[PDB]
Formats: sequence, C-alpha cells, structure tokens
Amino acid sequence: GIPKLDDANDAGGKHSLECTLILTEGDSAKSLAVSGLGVIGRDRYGVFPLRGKILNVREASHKQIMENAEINNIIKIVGLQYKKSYDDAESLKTLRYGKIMIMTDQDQDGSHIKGLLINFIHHNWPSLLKHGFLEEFITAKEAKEYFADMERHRILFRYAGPEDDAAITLAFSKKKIDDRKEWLTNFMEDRRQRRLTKHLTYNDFINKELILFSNSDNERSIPSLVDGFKPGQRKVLFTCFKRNDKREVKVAQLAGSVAEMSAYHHGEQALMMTIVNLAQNFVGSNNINLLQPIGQFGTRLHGGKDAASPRYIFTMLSTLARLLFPAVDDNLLKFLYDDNQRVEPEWYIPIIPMVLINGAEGIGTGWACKLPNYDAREIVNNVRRMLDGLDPHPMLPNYKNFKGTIQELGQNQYAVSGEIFVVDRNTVEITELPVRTWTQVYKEQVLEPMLNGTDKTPALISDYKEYHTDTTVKFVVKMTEEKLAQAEAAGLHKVFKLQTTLTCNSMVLFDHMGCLKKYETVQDILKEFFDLRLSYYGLRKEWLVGMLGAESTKLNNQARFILEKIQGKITIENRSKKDLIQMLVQRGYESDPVKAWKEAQGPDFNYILNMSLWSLTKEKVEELIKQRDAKGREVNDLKRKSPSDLWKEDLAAFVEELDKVESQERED
Amino acid sequence: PKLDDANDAGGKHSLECTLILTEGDSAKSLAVSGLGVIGRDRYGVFPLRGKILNVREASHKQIMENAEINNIIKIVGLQYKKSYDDAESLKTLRYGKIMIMTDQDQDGSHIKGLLINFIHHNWPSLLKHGFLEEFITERHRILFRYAGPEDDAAITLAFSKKKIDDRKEWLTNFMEDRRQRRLKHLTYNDFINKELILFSNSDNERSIPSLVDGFKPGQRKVLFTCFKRNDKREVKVAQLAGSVAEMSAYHHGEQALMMTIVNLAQNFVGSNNINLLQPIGQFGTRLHGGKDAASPRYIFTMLSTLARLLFPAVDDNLLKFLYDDNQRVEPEWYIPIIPMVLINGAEGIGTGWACKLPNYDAREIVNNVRRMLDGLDPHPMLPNYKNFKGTIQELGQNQYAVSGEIFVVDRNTVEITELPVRTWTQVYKEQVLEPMLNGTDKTPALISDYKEYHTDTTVKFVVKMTEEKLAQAEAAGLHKVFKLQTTLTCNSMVLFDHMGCLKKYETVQDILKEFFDLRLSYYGLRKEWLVGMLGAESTKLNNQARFILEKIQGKITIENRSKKDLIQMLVQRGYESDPVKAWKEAQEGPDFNYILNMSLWSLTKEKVEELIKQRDAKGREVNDLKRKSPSDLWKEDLAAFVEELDKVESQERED
DNA sequence: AGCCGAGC
DNA sequence: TGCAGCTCGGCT
DNA sequence: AGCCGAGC
DNA sequence: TGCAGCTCGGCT
Ligand SMILES: COc1cc(NS(C)(=O)=O)ccc1Nc1c2ccccc2nc2ccccc12
Ligand SMILES: COc1cc(NS(C)(=O)=O)ccc1Nc1c2ccccc2nc2ccccc12
Ligand SMILES: [Mg+2]
Ligand SMILES: [Mg+2]
Ligand SMILES: [Mg+2]
Ligand SMILES: [Mg+2]
Ligand SMILES: [Mg+2]
Ligand SMILES: [Mg+2]
Repeated sequence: GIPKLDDANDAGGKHSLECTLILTEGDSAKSLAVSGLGVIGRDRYGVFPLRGKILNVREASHKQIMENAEINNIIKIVGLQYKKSYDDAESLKTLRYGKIMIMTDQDQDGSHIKGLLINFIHHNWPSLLKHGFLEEFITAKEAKEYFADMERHRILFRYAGPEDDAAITLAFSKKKIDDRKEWLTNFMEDRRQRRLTKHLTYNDFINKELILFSNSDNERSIPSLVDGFKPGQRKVLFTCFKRNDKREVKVAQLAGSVAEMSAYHHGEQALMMTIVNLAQNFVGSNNINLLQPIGQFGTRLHGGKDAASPRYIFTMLSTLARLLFPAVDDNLLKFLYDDNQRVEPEWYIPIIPMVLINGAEGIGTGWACKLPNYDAREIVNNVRRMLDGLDPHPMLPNYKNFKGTIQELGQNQYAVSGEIFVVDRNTVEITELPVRTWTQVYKEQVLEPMLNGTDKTPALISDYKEYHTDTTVKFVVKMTEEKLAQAEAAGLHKVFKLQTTLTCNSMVLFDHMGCLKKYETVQDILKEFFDLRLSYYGLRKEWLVGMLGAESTKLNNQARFILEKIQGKITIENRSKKDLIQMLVQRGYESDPVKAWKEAQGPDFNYILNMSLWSLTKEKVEELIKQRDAKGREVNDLKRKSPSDLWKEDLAAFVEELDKVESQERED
Repeated sequence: PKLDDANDAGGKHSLECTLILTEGDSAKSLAVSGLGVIGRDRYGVFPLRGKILNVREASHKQIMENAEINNIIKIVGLQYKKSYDDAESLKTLRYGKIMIMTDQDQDGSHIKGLLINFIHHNWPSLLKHGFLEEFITERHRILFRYAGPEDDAAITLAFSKKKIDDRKEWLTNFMEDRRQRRLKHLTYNDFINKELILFSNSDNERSIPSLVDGFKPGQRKVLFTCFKRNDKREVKVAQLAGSVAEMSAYHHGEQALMMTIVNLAQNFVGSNNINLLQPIGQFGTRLHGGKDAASPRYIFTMLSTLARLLFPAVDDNLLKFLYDDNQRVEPEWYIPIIPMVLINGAEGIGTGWACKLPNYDAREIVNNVRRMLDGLDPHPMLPNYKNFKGTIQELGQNQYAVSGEIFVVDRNTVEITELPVRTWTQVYKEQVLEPMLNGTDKTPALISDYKEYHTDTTVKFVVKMTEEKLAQAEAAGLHKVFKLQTTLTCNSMVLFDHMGCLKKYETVQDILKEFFDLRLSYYGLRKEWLVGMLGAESTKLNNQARFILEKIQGKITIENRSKKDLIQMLVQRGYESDPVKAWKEAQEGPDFNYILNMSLWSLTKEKVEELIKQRDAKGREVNDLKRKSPSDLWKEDLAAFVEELDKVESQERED
C-alpha cells in the first residue's frame, strides 16, 4: 500500500514541459486534487502524495539517498538525473514534467515540507530553479471550484541571486546550526518588540515563512522551566484535571478527548505516544510519573518500545498530581484561548521544579534540550533550605530505582555505572546496567559478541544465563579463570561496557516570560524556579485573603439579614423589588462582596435574597452563625501565615503521599 | 507479521514443540514475554491480525494467495493432500501441536473455529491424533478432542456454504432455548454448539437491525452519544467515535464506529433518504459509491435538525436504557415517529440470516401513517430513493425493475441522465461506456464517442454513435443495451421485532403495521406520563402558591421555629409531601423541601404575582394536554417533522 | 464475480 | 489488528 | 551510525 | 499521513 502516482496523460511525451506534477500532503488531499482536476485536468497534471516529512538530502548519507522512497519516486516520475545540469532548453527535453507544484497544508509543518522539497532540488539541480521549476498552490465540490480558478491560487518561486542560496543553506545545512541560533534569536527578539506576490523568492520564503515553522518547532519541542512541560504535555494534564477520572480511561480515547478539550491541532497518535511517555515508570523514564501506567506501557528490557497499542492500555492521574499542582493555584494561571474556547494555561506552577524531576528533553531548530532526572526528596529538601535562607546543596542526577552509580567528573559531566561483582573464579554477576542502557540491547550488542567473538576479537566469555524480572537485571556470566583474570585486571566495568558518560551542556528552556534561555547549571534553574514559585505563593495568599475576606463579609451580611428578619426588624413580605433594594441600601447592607472583589480583579443583593426559606429556621440560623464565625477565623489564621508556610504545608503533604505511593510500588 | 520460531522447531524434537497462534501482535508480545527464557525452546508465537479465510469452499486462487493460510502451512511444514495417519507421516511437521490463543470473546471464538475449519478440511487425520488445543483467559490448557462423526457434522454445520438452512434451524433452537430460560478436554461438537454459537448469535444481534428504529446496536450507540453531547458545532468524526466508545461502553475497534458514523451521514443518491448526521467534508459521492470518503481524522459531523424531530426527546422517558458495567448506556431501541427501518433501507449480514430493505419515501410513509390514524388501510408502497430520477416498477412479489434514463437526441446522439440506483458513475464509465468505445478482446465497439457533464450529485453522459448502430441499439432496447436496468429483489426482510425476536417479514406493509401498533401505544404511554408529570407539577405549584400566600397573610411563620415543629405544622395544615417526588416514586416521612427551598425572593410582590401566574398556567397546561389524544400528539409531531423536512430538503436543492 | 457493512 | 521513515541538535 | 520525542 | 483481506447471506 505504498503512495501511488496518478500520472498526467501527456507526461513523458511531446508535451512534457507543459505538465505539472502536484505533490500533496497526504492521500486525502491527493483525492481532492484529482477530483478537482476532473477528466480534462488529468491531461497535464499528475498527483503524488507525500505522507510526511521527507529526507534532508543536503548532508544525508549516500545510503539514505539511494534507499529513500520519496526522493526516488520523485526522480523517476519527473525523470531527473543526478549530476545533469539543466542550463539549456536542450537539457530539459529529458524530463517527463516541466514543473512541480507543491500543495501542502497551509500550516507550519506544511511549510517545512515545501522547504525540504526546495532543499532537495536546490542541492542537486540548482540550474533548474533558474528556469523556475517550482510552484506552490496556496468537500469535492469545493475542490472543483478551487481548480477552475487555479491560476489565482498559483504562486511561482523565483531564484533571485546568492541571497537565495544562503537562505536555503541557512535553513537546511548541518554546518549552519550557529547561524540558525542567530537567525531565530533575531526573529524572537523582533517579535517581542512589536508586541510592545505572484512570485516568491526563496530568500523571502525562508525568512518570512519557513522561520515560522522553526519557531513553532522550538515552542512544541523545548520545555518550559516553570513546569517542565511542552504544550502537548500541558494539554494532556489540563484535560486530565478537567475530566477528573476516578477509573481508568483507554489511552486512545483519552487522546481524542485531549484533542477536543484542549484544541489540539495535530495527529492524535502523537498525543497518544506523549501520554504513554508521561505514564512510563521503568528505570530511566520518569522519577514521578503523573499518569498511571495501567497495562503494558513498556519495560527497561526494550526501553519502552514494547508498549502495547494505545487502543489496549489505560491510564488515570497519579494521586501525586494534584499534590504537585495544587488546584487552588489554577486561579493564578493565565489560561489560553483557541477559537474562543478556553484551553490549557501558559504554564502550570508546580510546588517543586518538575523540569528537574523527570528530566526534560526536546529537539528543536537551532537548539535542543537535555536534562537528567533529579531526586524529588533531595529537591524538596533544597527548597526547604532556601526557604530558611540557607544555601542549596549541590545536586547529582538521580534515577528512581537505579542500583548503580552516578559520579560527577566535572561541571555537567557524569560517569554512570552499572554493577558487576565477582562471584567465584569462573563467574561474574551483572546486576545493574547504566541508566538508559536497555536489557535486550546490552545482551545483543555486548554479551553475544563476547560469547561468539567477532572477526576482530576472540570470545571472552564462555556462557551467560539471564534471571531478570520486568524491572530488574540479572546476568550470570561464566568465564575461564585466566579470562576472568584479564578482564578483572583491565576494568570489569570497562570490559563489560557498564560505564557511560552523561553530559549536560544544552540545558535550554523557555523562562517564565516565554523567552528561550540557556542555563549553565541546574542551580541556576532551581534558583530561577524558586524566586518565581515563592512569588506565586505570595499571590496565592493575596488571592485567598481577598476571596475569604469577601466570603466573610458576605456571611456577615447574610447573618445580619436573617437575624433582623426573625427579630421583626425587616419584613420583605409583599414588597416591590424597588422598595426592597432601597430598603437594604439604607440599612447599610453591602452589595455582593464576592462579585465586587471578582470585578476589582446597581447594588446586588441576590446573595441575600436567593437564600432558601430554610434559612429562617432554628437549626439553619445557628448553623449560619457558626459558618460566619468559622470563616472569620479562617481569614485571620491565614493573614498570619507567610507564603513560605503555605509552601511548606504543600511540601509536607506531597512528601507524605510520595512515601505511601512509593512504598506501595515496592510491594505491588 | 513476524514469526518467533521455537529453538527446537524443525529438528528432532519437532513433535515436542507447540506453535502458539495469537489474536494480534500485543498478544504475541505478551506471550513471547510470558514464555520466559526457557519457553523459547519449545514454543513458537505467530500473530493473526483478524478473521482468516474460510477455506472449505474458497476458490483455488483464494487458498493459494492467502497470507495467513500459507504462513501457517510453511511454519508447521504442512503439505496438502498428505495424509497423517501413522507415526512415519508426522516426522515432516516442524511442530507437533498448535495452540490457539484468542481473545476470550465471541470474535475470538470465531477465529478458533476458522482455524479448526482449516485443519479439519485439509487434514482431518491430524485431528484424530489431537493436533489442536487452546489457552483460555498450565491449568489454562484445554485440548480439542475428536470424538466421532458428530464432530464432522458440527464443524460442517458452522462453516459449510451448503448448510445455511441448517444454521437457520440451529440458531432458531438456540434463541428459543434462551428465551424460555429467561424466566480438561473439549470435543469439537461441544465447541461449536456451546461456544461458537454464541458468536453466531451475537453476530446477528450486531448485524441485523431492529424493526422499531431501524438501527443496529453500534448505530444506536452513535445516536445515543450524539443526543447526550448535543453539539452546536461540528465534531471531527475520529473524535466522535472515541467519544461514542467511551459514553456508550462500546467494546470493539473504534475504526468500525468511524465507518458507521460515515455511513449514517451519507446523502448521495442511493445512500440515506434522510441522513441523521451531517456530512461536513468529503464523505463520499455517487461517483464512487462513497469509497471516495476522506479519512475520519479530516471530516466532521453533527446532528441533522431532523433528528430530534424524528426521535422526540420527551419520548426518552419511555425507553429501556441498557447497562454495561455499572454505566448506563443506549436504549434497547428508540421509538421514532415514522418507521426509519423503511426510510433509510436497513441492511446487514449475519450468520444464518441476512437483511436487505430498500429505501421508501418519507412523505408517502407519513401519509400512510396518517391514513392508519384514521382507521383506513395503508396504500401499497414502492421503493423510493431521494433525488433518484429513474423508475422503479413492480415485477412481482418483492421484485422490482430499476431503470435509469436514456433518450435519443438525434440520429447520432443519446443522453444518459440517470443511472440505476446503486450504479456508481465511475463504475458505469469504466465497465460500460469504455468497453463500448474501445471494444474488448471479446465484444466490439458500439459507440464512437462519449462526453461527461456530471455535477457532483447528478449524472450526464452524451454518447455519439453512427445511425446504423443507434438503430440496432433501439431495436435491442436502449436500456438493455446500455445496462440501465437492474432488478431489486427483497425476499430477505429479516428484522428483530420489538420483543427481541428475529422475524422474517413478507411485505413492507407488515413491517409498517407492526411498527404502527407499537408507536401508537407509546403515544398512549407518552400521554400518560405527561399527564402524571404535569399533574404533579400543578399540585406542587398549588402548594407553593398556598404557602407563600399564607406566609404573607401572617397565617404562618417559620421564623426561628425548629425543623420538627415546621414539618408537623405543614402536615397539620394539610400540605402535601413532594408531589413530583411521590409520582416518580410510584413509577416502580413528609418531604417539604420543594416549599422551604424556595428563595426569599419568593415572598416579594412581583414574585408573588409571578408564582400565581405560573400556577394557573400549569393548570391550563394540564387541561390542554388531557384534551389531546395519543393520535393528536402523533399528528403534531408529523406536522412539525414535515415542516422541517421541507425546509431542509429545499435548502439542499439550493446549496 | 463481486457488492453490501460491522466486526477482527 | 497492526505496520510503513524521516526532521531537528547534542552527544556518543 | 543511532538515540532521545513531537511532529507529518 | 496512510494502507494491508477477510466473514457471513442474498442476491446481481
Ligand atoms: C487476517 O487479518 C489480517 C492479516 C494481516 N496479515 S498480512 C500478511 O496480510 O499483512 C494484516 C491485517 C489483517 N486484518 C485487517 C484488519 C484487522 C483489524 C482491524 C482492521 C483491519 N483492516 C484490514 C484492512 C486490510 C487488510 C487487513 C485488515
Ligand atoms: C514521508 O513520510 C512517509 C512516507 C511513506 N511512504 S512509503 C513508500 O515509505 O510507504 C509512508 C509514510 C510516511 N509517514 C509516516 C507517518 C506520517 C504521519 C503520521 C505517522 C507516520 N508514521 C510513519 C511510520 C513509519 C513510516 C512512515 C510514517
Ligand atoms: Mg497540518
Ligand atoms: Mg521522560
Ligand atoms: Mg476482542
Ligand atoms: Mg443505507
Ligand atoms: Mg542527526
Ligand atoms: Mg460469499
């Protein structure tokens, strides 16, 4: 079921240079293109669908170029020849089509695909672009009307000088990473400032269109310092909070639900894989998985590649999630809008830097991000130290349930070791692989070549048996004692490849202001998170004091009303809204306190009059007095606490449950 | 599909080895996993990704090209025609046993049967040695045992094309024995008659629609979800499928929902006479009979305005909603105001029975329902397809001729302006006009040229011919020559009746009459329910009006009195315990909350006046309703539906 | 020989 | 019920 | 010569 | 982003 060409009738014959090959984004668009052309259109227009991102040929290997489906189909269809230059009219007589018309989604990923296509032709046949060989096109009845007016939707790329060569090269050469950081830096800065046509050159296309994809790539791929999330991830968590599921949801159904509630504009299978990623809890994945892995979500045996299909596995929130992201704090977040639907916030504000717990990592354009896992209790403890004006201890990466060793070689430089021990003089036991070394891989890339030997080396070991579980590693290895002697004389950890380095010189993240920023040490990250989170505890307090104050005023008025009613001092019986409103005002009743507070962020006495008739009864009077006083005491107790104290209460509540859950995990 | 061959497979311990066939990759994954380290020596795992070929009467070419069959043959080293009677013969096999490991559900069992069918047909001897076993979900290993000729009959009964009438009797008996009831080794015979029959039956339940609403359970779940969701904006189909799956506890692949949803939204000539979902996007055309629908991820839908008009919301109160795992789901059926099983032409393929019904005109059905409300006999009906421009005429009992349109323009030219229903434009072009133009290896060219002037929803061919050929064509009969006549035969109108029983209907009038009697009494039930409910509301309002009035005239006080004292006081003064709660109770101390929950606003002048007005309006509302007959209520509905039908259908002709 | 459609 | 290769940067 | 993951 | 072949009964 590979992609299928619908070849123009006149292709490869007398009228080849008059034929256009339409390259579309996916097969639906191919079907619609074909029906919009109709029978008369099929003469000079072919259609072939590209099913996703294609090879960057500029510095790909010869193998990749030879073996690539899309690249090679384009060549056969068009009749291109490597190394041929198309300078003359004469040279063009060997082509089956005279131009390619790119027809992709009018979105950023669409633009990326135009780029890769441009990159392709530019790298191999620049002499073609001089002839103007590339064009773009920017319900089946709607597709027919579009095509009858083809010329009005048809843009022609023009080559206009070396500035085009440089633009294309800037965007796609592996040698141009630093130029792209500069390019995008100028873009990003230029954009925060502003906050305060038949022909299209390649230069303009790169700098006015493709750059939008490049910036979007960064926005979806590089996590926020604040909550450790990428936008898709944040959309999943937002949906899960809103749904509040108390039994397991199938992952595919959760995916679709996230897509609806959060206005997710991409393929739901990306959402699915993301969900699987958030739930994983095997060694080297998440230190705290926010979703529960209910079913086969992958094991350390294959690094999670052995997860079952999203249609057959289930998940729900961890009991730790709302402890980490307290509900009350949602009141302080800037929620985003998409199509005037309210969606996920700009960022959540967790009580500890989640960006460090689960080890953010993404690859963008210009930058990429990698951070290892850090230990949660160790981070809780440093937040506590900072809350008391003490210095934070330095911190080593730490991966939950990892039995091995992480040693600091230098700044952002670590050696990571598994565990091997000598049992007898014929036997070693391997009980830990280094973090991110998966069991099957180690077995086939290390133990097998040791058993069988290679052409380069003779067999070092004699036998090995496996006694693993789903979550632990046990290899028993037999060796002649002469052989054991040598391996032991060399490094055991060395000979058996149980040492890997870990290097973190690209801790790139979006700061709370949404600016892309490079962090030298996790200390910087912790400090920047800390000032912000402390500040937001100030806000939570301001918000609560205001709110609870209004609720107290509200209750004072309500209680006063009831009491005066039963005492005969007011009557409302058979009196006009007009007379009642003014009567309340003159008796000094406050307009709705909670509404007036919410606004500040005629007089309204509905809060009083909407009360039920039960309110006047004996028990309901006593109860309202108790509520009024309770609420008064609530406001005051809270005015006395500091933001630090609030933070500490959260920390204590989180840790308590982290103990239960993790203790539970070690027995389940 | 990847095999994981057993380490000792094909060698000398071949017969000690066991090939585990699974239903799906995740299953093979879990099986390869759970085999442990030592399991790799003696056990192979190979996944089947779904229903396999029924080889018992398949063509030679089918058997020869089938991926699953031939993979299993290679892996086990089976050889056609080779008898495996003795010890010697068994040496060639690379495995000694096949262990079938399917889902523990009906479809699972069906795959088991297809596998049994396959081995039994080609190598019956192999089963006499006990070749096959299963893993139900070491004490999970069940062995299939051949115990005599009654096992050959049981397998043949389930899988032979020659045994449709026997399956009919088979399933009939099962259905009766279950209806009356509603008050380790394993022989093949017992497998077929105790396990496989469960699939056969629920295959019918999911494939053959109900008479009452013309839905199958999957369709019905879609509708249920759509009503609950109540969308005002379009929804992506793929997302709607998942939403349906979740809200109605659907236990199958969501891609099937997606196609079902698409099938319900289609409105091209030949599909639905009234599409209940809207086709927002490319959902298919008459050009390709819908096979040109785009992907479910890129098309959208929402309810048609006619949906709640055909399935009035108030009627939901009379339905029997089912339960799946503590969760309340769709009803056993909806009760529409006209028989939808006839409008949209229900059709489905089961085991033993199938169902085919053609479409009937909606207005003609409304008129017939009107005649019946008057005690007249319904006019006979003919199949009728919205926007079909041809002719459908009776040839006999449940047999019809369906004709397209062709006419001679001049002595060289004919126009074809309509194709028989269900003849798709592209197919007609490739399979008729092209051969007629180019000739074939067999037939000669008939025409000299043709040109197309189709719109998206109509058909227009202009054909050129020499005078000689045209005359010959007229002689033979134009409709016959250009294949513009189809017959339609309807001797398989099988449906589930309102009571759950599978039934054959000889005439559409019988379906109509049955549906009518049922819908009429549900209007009886709707009236009863409305009178009781509006009634209780009126009592409620009276009491509230009475309290508010007594309070205002100081004849009662609640101020500072205890809850015990208040309730007693209300009882003494003859106030009623919650009337609406009492009536909902009778649908199978004193509650006065409906009074004391009223707000203090209730005591103010304008609110006193307003409550008085509402009380009187409710009394009149009860009376206006008691004055209407079940029959009058039905007629109101039909009038409203028809008004909207005209509006909708007129806007389509304009768009 | 293949279409119709709800399942794998 | 499953599966079909790439992009982009850092680093190994 | 390939892994990490959010996209097509 | 797509695509891979079958069951089952009644007809054409
Ligand atoms: C037996 O069923 C299948 C076998 C294979 N194997 S192979 C070697 O041909 O590739 C592959 C797929 C299936 N089953 C299929 C489906 C199963 C579940 C849900 C949808 C399916 N859609 C299919 C579409 C075409 C072909 C097989 C499908
Ligand atoms: C260029 O992208 C694709 C090309 C093909 N063509 S071919 C001849 O190899 O079969 C096929 C698929 C793709 N794109 C893919 C995806 C696109 C969107 C969403 C998920 C995709 N998953 C893929 C998985 C494997 C291979 C290609 C995929
Ligand atoms: Mg797109
Ligand atoms: Mg992770
Ligand atoms: Mg199943
Ligand atoms: Mg239909
Ligand atoms: Mg690379
Ligand atoms: Mg058949």
